Amino acid sequence: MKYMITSKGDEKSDLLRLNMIAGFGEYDMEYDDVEPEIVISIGGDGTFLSAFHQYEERLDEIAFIGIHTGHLGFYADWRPAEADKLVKLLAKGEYQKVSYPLLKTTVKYGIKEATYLALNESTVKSSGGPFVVDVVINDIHFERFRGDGLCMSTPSGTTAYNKSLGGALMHPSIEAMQLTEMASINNRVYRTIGSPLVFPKHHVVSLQPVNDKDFQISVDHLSILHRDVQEIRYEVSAKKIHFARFRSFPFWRRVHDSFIED
Amino acid sequence: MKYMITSKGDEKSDLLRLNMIAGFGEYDMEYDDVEPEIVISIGGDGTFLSAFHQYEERLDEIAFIGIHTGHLGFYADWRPAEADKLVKLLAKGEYQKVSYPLLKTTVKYGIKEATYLALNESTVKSSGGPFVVDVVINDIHFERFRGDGLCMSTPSGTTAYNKSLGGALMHPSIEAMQLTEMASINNRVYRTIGSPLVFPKHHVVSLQPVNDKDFQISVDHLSILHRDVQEIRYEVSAKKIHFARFRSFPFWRRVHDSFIED
Amino acid sequence: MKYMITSKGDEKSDLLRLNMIAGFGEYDMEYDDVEPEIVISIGGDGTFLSAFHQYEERLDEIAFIGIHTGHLGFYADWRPAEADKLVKLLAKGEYQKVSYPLLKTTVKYGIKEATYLALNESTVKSSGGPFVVDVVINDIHFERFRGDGLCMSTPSGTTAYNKSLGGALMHPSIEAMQLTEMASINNRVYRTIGSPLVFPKHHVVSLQPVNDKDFQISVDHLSILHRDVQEIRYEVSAKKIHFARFRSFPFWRRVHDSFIED
Amino acid sequence: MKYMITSKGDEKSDLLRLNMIAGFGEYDMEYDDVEPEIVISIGGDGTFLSAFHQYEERLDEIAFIGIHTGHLGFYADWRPAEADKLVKLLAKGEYQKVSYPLLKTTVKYGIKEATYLALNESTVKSSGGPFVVDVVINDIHFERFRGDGLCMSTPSGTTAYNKSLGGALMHPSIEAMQLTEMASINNRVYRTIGSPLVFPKHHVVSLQPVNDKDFQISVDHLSILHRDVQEIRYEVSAKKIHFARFRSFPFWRRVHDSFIED
Ligand SMILES: C#CCCCN(CC#Cc1nc2c(N)ncnc2n1[C@@H]1O[C@H](CNC(=O)CCCN)[C@@H](O)[C@H]1O)C[C@H]1O[C@@H](n2cnc3c(N)ncnc32)[C@H](O)[C@@H]1O
Ligand SMILES: C#CCCCN(CC#Cc1nc2c(N)ncnc2n1[C@@H]1O[C@H](CNC(=O)CCCN)[C@@H](O)[C@H]1O)C[C@H]1O[C@@H](n2cnc3c(N)ncnc32)[C@H](O)[C@@H]1O
Ligand SMILES: C#CCCCN(CC#Cc1nc2c(N)ncnc2n1[C@@H]1O[C@H](CNC(=O)CCCN)[C@@H](O)[C@H]1O)C[C@H]1O[C@@H](n2cnc3c(N)ncnc32)[C@H](O)[C@@H]1O
Ligand SMILES: C#CCCCN(CC#Cc1nc2c(N)ncnc2n1[C@@H]1O[C@H](CNC(=O)CCCN)[C@@H](O)[C@H]1O)C[C@H]1O[C@@H](n2cnc3c(N)ncnc32)[C@H](O)[C@@H]1O
Repeated sequence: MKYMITSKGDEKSDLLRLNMIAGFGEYDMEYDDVEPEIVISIGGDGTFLSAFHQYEERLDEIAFIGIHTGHLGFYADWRPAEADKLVKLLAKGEYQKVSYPLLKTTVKYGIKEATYLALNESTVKSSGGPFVVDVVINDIHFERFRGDGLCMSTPSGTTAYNKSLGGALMHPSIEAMQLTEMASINNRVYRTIGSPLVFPKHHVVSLQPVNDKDFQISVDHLSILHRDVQEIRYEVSAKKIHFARFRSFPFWRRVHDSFIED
Repeated sequence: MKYMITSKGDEKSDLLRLNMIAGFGEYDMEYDDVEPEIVISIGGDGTFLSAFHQYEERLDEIAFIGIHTGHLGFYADWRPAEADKLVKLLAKGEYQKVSYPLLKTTVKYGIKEATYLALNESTVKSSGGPFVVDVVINDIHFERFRGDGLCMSTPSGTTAYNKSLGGALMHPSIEAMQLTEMASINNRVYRTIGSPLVFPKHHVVSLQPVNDKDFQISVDHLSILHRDVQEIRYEVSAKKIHFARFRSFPFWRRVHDSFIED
Repeated sequence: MKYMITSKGDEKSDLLRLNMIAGFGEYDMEYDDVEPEIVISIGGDGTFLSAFHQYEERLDEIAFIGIHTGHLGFYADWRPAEADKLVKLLAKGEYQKVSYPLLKTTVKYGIKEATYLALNESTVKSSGGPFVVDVVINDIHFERFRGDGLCMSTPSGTTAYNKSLGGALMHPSIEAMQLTEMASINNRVYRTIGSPLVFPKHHVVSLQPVNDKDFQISVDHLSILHRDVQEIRYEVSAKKIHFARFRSFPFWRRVHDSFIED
Repeated sequence: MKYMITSKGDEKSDLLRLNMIAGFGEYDMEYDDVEPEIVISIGGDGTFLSAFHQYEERLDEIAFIGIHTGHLGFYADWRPAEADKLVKLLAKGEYQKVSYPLLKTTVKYGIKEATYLALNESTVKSSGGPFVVDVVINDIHFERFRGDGLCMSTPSGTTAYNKSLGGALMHPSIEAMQLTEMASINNRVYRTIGSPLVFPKHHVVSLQPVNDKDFQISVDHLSILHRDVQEIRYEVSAKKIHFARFRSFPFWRRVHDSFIED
């Protein structure tokens, strides 16, 4: 049906995009980047993340496909050599759709609210000075965190920043989010859990300022300075990202290919 | 209905057990340690684990309750001072039952099979020499693990051995198991994922010997030498342990009380 | 001889400072904050670090003493209740001087040089985007580091930021520096050593930009944005900080009191 | 002068050994495996460790050389293709000798003493049940360790078991030993330092039993069950292993070749 193609913007990806558009012109496929049903991302995971956020208002009407022109991007299913096969299989449809969970971040201020959706993770750090927040889980005070910051990851995000922080890798069929620490301070007077925490759907993790109320909050690639923050709330989103699958590429094989050998 | 009480066996726990039996004698409660419906464990988590394995054939007919006579045992909900309140609330029933997931371990041999159920975890180490196994996830070869051993944990087990190995803490409403490494070797020629792995229901993790076929396999407290092993299979059990709850004691508050402060 | 006293600046520390000056007025002690021989720091480790950097040009003519008015500051040897004993013992001198190693950081630019001395550590992060540096040890290319940043610690600094990053704790009689990673990326294409690295005197660790040349460099509490950086060089300083000791307080007991129990 | 050659024992190493003996027969070199001055090890690091322990009584009269017939063994300096060059350079002598520190382990019993020398590390675990020891540093009680065990490493050993336990890598010019934890238990009631600890020469680390007095103690490859143990003492040895060097192969380049790329 309606489709669009985003490109990393180097010569290789731009030309691949033009060739796929040319191939799509031989089928009942309309190029439409306002209301597409298929969104093809040609580049790396950064490119794929930008495509996700470009259309995060129509996630229920869109199936995503990634082509990796560099190395194996984690959200990519195809090499550039298979683009013609992809054009052909996509045009005839009848594919499988799989869905990964997403993370909802709510930022509340004094004398307002903003919500963000993350495919990989949302992190919080301070605006320069020391980072201290109270961690509140389903309204019970769990810990006072002192350190560099905190990272809340989706399942598919667990192989990204979460992994570098010592977090566990979670299969994306698990509707959950995972909280990892960035360089926590632990001594006689300061104490955190240390371990990563995995939360199910409907659990709410709230960060509440102790002194400083300015924070640098990242959502996937995007990092914003937020001022006069009263609370940051994390929960598994009700929204999901949908992928168009045309063949078996299991998550654990994807992990193996990216970290063990390929 | 029918109940029984296990004791750690020190004077404190034995006397508490006798007093609870005396109190139960004032209600329509029959002591029966062959087919109980309530199993009370008075002691620590070691005592509770022994009670679980004492009745792992009737897990669907039993609700467990733990009283901690030492520190806060993780599976314990009551201090000894509340035993009389527990006797009274139990006798009148109408309580809530909550269920935690369990781990199934299957051990196959050459020229046979044995299955085990774990509330905390199942671990594998070698019989002395080097430990090398191929890790196979849903029939795809994921990695060749070299090191001290491997640990597969239930959700409620994530706060136990799993935590000491760097694993994530998982809420027990998540039907999953978590695989953590014990001192993996990683250099130019040997490579493991490093990170803990969290698997959903119906995923099968199989360990297959490379050279030596003798392994020391632990299931909760119980450790056995297994010889001529062809495979060790891990999967989330279809069976669940049921707890009798009489008041709110959230898992994350339980974690806070055990590791942060109480 | 000549002495001065720095205060954290709260009422408790200011009054303690005034009382010690009054007590010192009964001995042959001159208050001189231009060329002191004893520098007393009343506050926490932040206060002590500021005193160190206030006089880092006269480190060979100064013995430092710390009084902790909050909790046990790691560089502190005295509680406020012993200030009168300290005044008396200091006035009569004949004490022991012990010396801890320091870290030298050299920052080179295009179309210039700046050097800094650290008592705790020096860290490097990027100016916002991705952090990528080549790590060069004694002129051999060791690794290309991708991640959040890097931390180079002194021995006495190993209990500070270094500890939160998984670094080892080193006794300060060892003339060394320790390099720890902040959230390194490790996959099929990107590879770091992972482990902390401990370097002896005369080894030089050089960080060289790969793309972006702007970095945020911290030295103890002080963090500066450096632009147009060609190289960051780390080596154990030839300079040392000298402490006035009046009684045994072993480093490992200091570690025990701060992290295990007191 | 006098030399001997140990072989891994496969065909490749045995034949290389015979060829080197044949080449040595053309110089003033005598084969003597009772009082050699050069000890050549042909195999892996396991082979080299056995050669070290074969002659640990004459460490001051011996310079070691390793040839790796498998991958790059860490104590190996030569590939088999350079054996003829090695024979020639060795025969004419005038080489450089470098020395690495060693670890002394003393095991005391009730109603006796045994000492062991380690090139890599010495570890302690329990005889099956729980492992609990009091850690005493220079006669001050530092911590009560509960967990799987403890590992004390030499500098050159830091790239071996120590690395897999999260320990730091230390340059061998530093006369030190490093203590790392194996799966320590840390909760409200049990507390260890967590971090690796690096000790200088003359510091003594003593492990003292709390309940069970039987331990499995490993020294490099060799693991023995020790019964009725009163104390295990660790200190940097006064003895050193000497290597014959014929060219520059820096330790950090050795680390790079083994863990980053070669
Ligand atoms: C940074 C940056 C600039 C690029 C934008 N990227 C895109 C991505 C991605 C992504 N999602 C996943 C995933 N789902 N599974 C597995 N792998 C994944 N990746 C891969 O990780 C790398 C990300 N970029 C870099 O490391 C920058 C290179 C420095 N020369 C690339 O190789 C991706 O192919 C944003 C993502 O960055 C992640 N990120 C940030 N800081 C770190 C860090 N310290 N360690 C590890 N990841 C980190 C974070 O989660 C964010 O969303
Ligand atoms: C060992 C042993 C002998 C005692 C038998 N225990 C009973 C239990 C338990 C248990 N389940 C949980 C849980 N669900 N949540 C949170 N906490 C939990 N615990 C608590 O952990 C301790 C277990 N025992 C010891 O550490 C022995 C003491 C040494 N002086 C106790 O404090 C328990 O109150 C068996 C369990 O041992 C665990 N275990 C074994 N080795 C380690 C290790 N190295 N680190 C951490 N745990 C370890 C493992 O998972 C096993 O099932
Ligand atoms: C930050 C900050 C503001 C305060 C300035 N401080 C002073 C100090 C110190 C210091 N030197 C040592 C030492 N030698 N031994 C053992 N302990 C030590 N400390 C103690 O660590 C804490 C430092 N400050 C904080 O954590 C801020 C509180 C947040 N509400 C205090 O308790 C000190 O009593 C500067 C030092 O910060 C260290 N620092 C920074 N970020 C982290 C982090 N993520 N984790 C751990 N330490 C960190 C770093 O190395 C720097 O030099
Ligand atoms: C085990 C075993 C049987 C072999 C005997 N080896 C010889 C050696 C060595 C050695 N010294 C160093 C060093 N100095 N620098 C860097 N690398 C080094 N190595 C290398 O590490 C490996 C050791 N063997 C194995 O891993 C067995 C293979 C399993 N299929 C080999 O690749 C060596 O080329 C004894 C040494 O084992 C080390 N060891 C034991 N358990 C672990 C573990 N869990 N993780 C990491 N190392 C471990 C320990 O320190 C001991 O001394």
